[PDB]
Amino acid sequence: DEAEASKFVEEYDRTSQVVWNEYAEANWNYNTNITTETSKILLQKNMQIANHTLKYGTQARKFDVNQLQNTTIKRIIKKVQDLERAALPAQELEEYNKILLDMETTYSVATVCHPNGSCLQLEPDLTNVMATSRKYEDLLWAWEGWRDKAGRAILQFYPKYVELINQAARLNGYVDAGDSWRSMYETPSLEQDLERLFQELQPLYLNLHAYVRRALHRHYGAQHINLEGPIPAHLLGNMWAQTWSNIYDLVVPFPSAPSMDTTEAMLKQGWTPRRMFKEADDFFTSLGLLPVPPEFWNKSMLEKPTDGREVVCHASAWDFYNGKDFRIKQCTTVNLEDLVVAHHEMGHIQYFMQYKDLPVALREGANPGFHEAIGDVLALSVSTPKHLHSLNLLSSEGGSDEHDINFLMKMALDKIAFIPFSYLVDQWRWRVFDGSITKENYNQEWWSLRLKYQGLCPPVPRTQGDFDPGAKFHIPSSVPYIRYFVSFIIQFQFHEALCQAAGHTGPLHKCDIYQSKEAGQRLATAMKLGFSRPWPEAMQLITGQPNMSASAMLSYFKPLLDWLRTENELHGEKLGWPQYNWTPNS
Ligand SMILES: O=C(N[C@@H](Cc1ccccc1)P(=O)(O)C[C@@H](Cc1cc(-c2ccccc2)no1)C(=O)N[C@@H](Cc1ccc(O)cc1)C(=O)O)OCc1ccccc1
Ligand SMILES: *[C@@H]1O[C@H](CO[C@@H]2O[C@@H](C)[C@@H](O)[C@@H](O)[C@@H]2O)[C@@H](O[C@@H]2O[C@H](CO)[C@@H](O)[C@H](O)[C@H]2NC(C)=O)[C@H](O)[C@H]1NC(C)=O
Ligand SMILES: *[C@@H]1O[C@H](CO)[C@@H](O)[C@H](O)[C@H]1NC(C)=O
Ligand SMILES: [Cl-]
Ligand SMILES: [Cl-]
Ligand SMILES: [Zn+2]
Repeated sequence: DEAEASKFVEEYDRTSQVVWNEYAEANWNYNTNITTETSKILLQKNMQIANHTLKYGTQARKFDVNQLQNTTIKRIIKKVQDLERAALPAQELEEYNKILLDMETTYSVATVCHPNGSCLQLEPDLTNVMATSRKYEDLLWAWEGWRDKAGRAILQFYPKYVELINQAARLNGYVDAGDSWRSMYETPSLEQDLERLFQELQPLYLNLHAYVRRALHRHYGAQHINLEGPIPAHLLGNMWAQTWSNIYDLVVPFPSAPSMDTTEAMLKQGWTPRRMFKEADDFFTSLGLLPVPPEFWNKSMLEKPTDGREVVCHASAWDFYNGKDFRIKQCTTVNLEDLVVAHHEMGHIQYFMQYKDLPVALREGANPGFHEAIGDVLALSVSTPKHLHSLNLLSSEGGSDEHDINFLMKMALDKIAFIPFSYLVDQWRWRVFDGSITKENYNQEWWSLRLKYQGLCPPVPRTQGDFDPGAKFHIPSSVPYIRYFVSFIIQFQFHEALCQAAGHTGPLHKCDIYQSKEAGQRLATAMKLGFSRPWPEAMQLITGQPNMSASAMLSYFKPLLDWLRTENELHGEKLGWPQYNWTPNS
């Protein structure tokens, strides 16, 4: 009955706090200090948490969920019935945990070396090469080398990973791991909804793609860019060509309206990783949102250790299920890109702090996209020329329609280009998980989607043994990706809603919500719900309506769409890549 059910969830919450806190501690210790010992302690703590998950999950399944009145209780129990990997038999669970460890370790310690020269790590060395080199061959060296070293090394693990994650999913009542991941949205129409949103961003993406392609043609040469074909994947300023704003210098709409070198500005003005996170902290509190506790400053890892010791650099935000202990682990570089990343990560921290008083079972985003969006929303305001000038990182850019188009381009290179990338990652993984793509076809099907959605081609033909997906963090780390597609759509809906609540008029892209208590209150009420209600309720609290919608993002970028159509038309661009079979000749 009802009494036994609420007693069970009370017990689950107390015991889970302790066990998850211990697990998080050991996971943190490994991530911030990769050694045999920390690896050993982590794999053992995996047994402890799996023990706990099994005890409570087993009990939870004995409840017939739909004989239960209270919906919150009903919700916690159905959630605890999913054992995740702890559903696996002992032998397989051991193997699965080791596979995950080996994949994440392989990715985070991989280096690319010059023969009898220096070896480069992904962060910051290879990231910098991809961002700043303008030499075709040097970009290719980094692009291919990273795949050769990280991607190829992951392949040995992946088929067994897929087998075991699917097995766990079936043991929890799903048909495969991709089914399990999609269920996080509790939205039957999810796939159709995402396809519709993607299609809505097509006019903008194709126009951006055509314009950038033309600019690359100008720089890298006619013999290396097909004006009617896909773009070589190593030329977009980013290892995965997922965000393109590092090639802003190659594509600036009005070079007569230069922008201040923001990296130079931050360096000269003595900016440090600590200052970057303090600025993000200030933006959150300016909205009437929560400051990070003193403990955050004590315990976080805000730059790469110089100890020589090895870490997982890929940025992350950590809840220790204390209601007290929250940490970021980021190998912060002093530049504008990492200032934005800091805001992204501080977004997750804010969410942790807002829902800290809920049962741990409900300590999640309304959906995973909500958790990813919070930090990015504030970052949209931080990124405005007006705000950056206030931080002394840009000079006065206001008024000028030239600076205005330039700013919109700078934003589109990231926000619009990322749409097809974020969409395709889990299109690939869902089909791996459902058995549509086998290990024979992993890489070929990845490039088929790279072509279909982003209109990119690999600069060097792929060969047997390549596994380019393994060269992207989220693949060996088994972190779902569709959350980021959702985030990019909804963060603009949030921006639009918060801006109108803040009383801002005129073009959406001119909005800066700094210090708006009205905007802060909307975000806080939504975040406080955690995972306690269907996500459309949190959507409603922020935006006044319950749907995901591209209209806000389209509205933000409307002036750029008009500019790009006019520009592309006057140059006679053919939108898309009708010569889709094109690959580099040399
Ligand atoms: O810490 C995370 N998640 C991190 C990933 C993760 C998850 C589990 C275990 C380990 C790690 P991230 O997404 O913050 C880590 C962030 C890092 C990051 C990079 C950049 C970036 C933007 C522009 C140019 C260059 C870089 N922006 O954010 C991430 O991966 N982002 C995706 C997607 C992305 C997001 C925002 C964005 O602007 C661009 C891309 C990526 O790097 O591919 O989740 C915390 C949490 C959430 C919900 C519940 C519990 C805990
Ligand atoms: C359904 O139950 C929720 C949860 O109740 C809490 O957790 C249970 C395990 C048990 O320990 C209860 O005594 C707890 O109150 C109720 O939501 C709570 O309601 C109170 C009072 O309004 C509120 O202050 C709390 O914040 C709520 N907690 C959560 C986690 O939402 C809810 O009222 C019940 N619904 C109905 C219709 O009775
Ligand atoms: C790294 O881990 C080892 C155990 O493997 C530990 O003794 C050492 O103190 C750790 N280093 C740091 C800097 O925490
Ligand atoms: Cl790739
Ligand atoms: Cl997700
Ligand atoms: Zn994130």
